[PDB]
Amino acid sequence: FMVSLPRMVYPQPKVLTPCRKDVLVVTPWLAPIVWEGTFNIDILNEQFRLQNTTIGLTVFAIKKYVAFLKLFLETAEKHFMVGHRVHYYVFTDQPAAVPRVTLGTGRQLSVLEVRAYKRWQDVSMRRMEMISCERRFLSEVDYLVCVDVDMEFRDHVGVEILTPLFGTLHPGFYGSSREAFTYERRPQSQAYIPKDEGDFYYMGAFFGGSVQEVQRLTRACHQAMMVDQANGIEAVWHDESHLNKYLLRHKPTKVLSPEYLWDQQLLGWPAVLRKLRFTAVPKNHQ
Ligand SMILES: O=c1ccn([C@@H]2O[C@H](COP(=O)(O)OP(=O)(O)O)[C@@H](O)[C@H]2O)c(=O)[nH]1
Ligand SMILES: OC[C@H]1O[C@@H](O)[C@H](O)[C@@H](O)[C@H]1O
Ligand SMILES: [Mn+2]
Repeated sequence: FMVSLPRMVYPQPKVLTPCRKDVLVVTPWLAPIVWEGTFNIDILNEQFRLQNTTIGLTVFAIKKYVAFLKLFLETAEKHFMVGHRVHYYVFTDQPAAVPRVTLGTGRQLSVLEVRAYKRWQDVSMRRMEMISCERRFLSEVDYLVCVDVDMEFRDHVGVEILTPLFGTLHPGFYGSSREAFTYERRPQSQAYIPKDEGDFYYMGAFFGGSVQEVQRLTRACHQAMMVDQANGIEAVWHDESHLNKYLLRHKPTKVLSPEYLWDQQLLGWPAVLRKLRFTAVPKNHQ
């Protein structure tokens, strides 16, 4: 049950004036595409605080990537769901290497030890299995957000992203035609998408939704990756190829713009991005 919003004073939306004329702000299945200037964060904050919303954030920091946790977490504290209840879940093979970061009130961090895999690809790929922790998340949070660690928050990332299921536009492909997307193109893979299908190319580094929908998504991608393994095939972009196949067949209820996943070193700061909110930290491949 949702109680009434209080009286609020804010600018009137006018239907004969668009917030943004330069970009697509709604998908053809009527999911908002979240750009700056499309949302009044004061109204959204009210709606979500009146539900005492709790957001979980998953992050894997395996092997060398524990080095990225300090900046990731400290900048999350400045910009990620400030004012709301947050539970970080840090999955790592080195619990002792997790930095001691000071958290704002209403925020908590759990360290979950997991195995390390040798291959970069398996570390990245086995996140879906590890995420799909099912019973704990259902008891502890309302939404789950699943991100890469080799990142920093530079600006607001808040409850405008929350919805039953979201993906984020990959910053290399938002202006591309579908045939240029790097979907898995071999029909022998479960992640296969033909050249005439596809709405968007979503990046594997930022997706989320309600616990139920995120558990559906990660269970389906883990099952599909097991089928591929049994068939001796590995999708071209690993878990990201399977996330794309899932989101083509189960449309997300919001899509985040590339404000939410950017690389300023490789792509600069185009005018179409009013804010750069969550960005890659430089790293050697290797
Ligand atoms: O040795 C590794 C390799 C990958 N990852 C995790 O897998 C994610 C995706 O890998 P990566 O960031 O290397 O992929 P990229 O963004 O460079 O394509 C990383 O952010 C980490 O969360 C990790 O923890 N240790
Ligand atoms: O083509 C898709 C690829 O694009 C790269 O820019 C990115 O580093 C990879 O992780 C993958 O998303
Ligand atoms: Mn990454």
